[PDB]
Amino acid sequence: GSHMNTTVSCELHLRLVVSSESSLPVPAGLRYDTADPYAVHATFHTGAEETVEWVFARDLLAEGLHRPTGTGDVRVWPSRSHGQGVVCIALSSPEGEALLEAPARALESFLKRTDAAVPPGTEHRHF
Amino acid sequence: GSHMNTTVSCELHLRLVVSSESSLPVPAGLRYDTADPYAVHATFHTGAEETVEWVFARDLLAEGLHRPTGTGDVRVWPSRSHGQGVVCIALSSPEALLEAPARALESFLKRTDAAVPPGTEHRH
Amino acid sequence: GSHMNTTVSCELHLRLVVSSESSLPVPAGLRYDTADPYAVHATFHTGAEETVEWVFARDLLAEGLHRPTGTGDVRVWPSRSHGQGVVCIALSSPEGEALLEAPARALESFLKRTDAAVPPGTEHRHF
Repeated sequence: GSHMNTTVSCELHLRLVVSSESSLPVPAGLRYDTADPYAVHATFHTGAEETVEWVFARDLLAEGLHRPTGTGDVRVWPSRSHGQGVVCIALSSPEGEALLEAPARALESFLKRTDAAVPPGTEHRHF
Repeated sequence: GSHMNTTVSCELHLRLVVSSESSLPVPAGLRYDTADPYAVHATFHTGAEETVEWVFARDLLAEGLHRPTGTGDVRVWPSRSHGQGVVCIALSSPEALLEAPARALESFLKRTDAAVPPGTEHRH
Repeated sequence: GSHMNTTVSCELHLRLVVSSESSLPVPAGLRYDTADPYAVHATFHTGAEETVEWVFARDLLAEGLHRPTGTGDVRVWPSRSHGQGVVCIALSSPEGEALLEAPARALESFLKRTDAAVPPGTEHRHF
């Protein structure tokens, strides 16, 4: 008998930025697992019975609330839209390039709950 | 940051063929994961708080829409029942006969093919 | 195609024993997988969008209905509280020490369903 994992989750409503004047709604689930303490797992509901799963560095999403960050597949930066603070998530794959807007307040509140489970700087205690 | 997986799923109502006289309803989930691109995962809801999980070759379900196929644990073949096309799924472990509605099965496989065309699985 | 797994599950209501006179409700999901025939997986719903996952030896929970058992992370023993038979579950991790009360009848009824799927003594047939 042993403690395998603690999970912190939330549901966010993201916007897929199609154009300057057009966006599509993308419900997303975020999960944090204390057994994988550097990571955040994201499920993007891109269709009724379709999902796309991405893994992010928790520290990249945390930094993305305050300043532009990331190289390679993922670029993150803060901004505002429709009178809300947002985190912009630019994703590159073999398939192509997508731009998503996450509500900053909801993202930050989820990261604060992950910090209560595993304070940043203590991830190594779990490995 | 990295793309771990794309999932395509559907919910089917299958018929457990108990006998010629009587059959039972089995709600099932099918899921295709591009991280496991040769496979289809099936969850058979056999009881209120009970499931049976099977893994199939995608290509076996795809072939089963058109002709009889499989040896060992799984045999699949097309047929008709109550005026609908069905795929018959015979499963052996240490035996169950299931009927899947062909249209719904085929439309799920076509969505998996749009994500990963058969023949390209190895690119993933 | 291969028959990966058969799952037997139940939802129980456990009491987290905070104090002599104070307890908190912990909804818990128990899952038995015939592909992992020695184990019971427990999900403790400790808040709206947080869970704590534990693995137990099925045989430890089974023994815990009848007598005190376990060394290390998990200690289990039968008892009574508010006139109902309970199994006491004491859990230790680097993170936490917890005392939980499970209703004995409901726990036993779940284990009997796992025994109908994989009778104790036959776990090895699955490997």
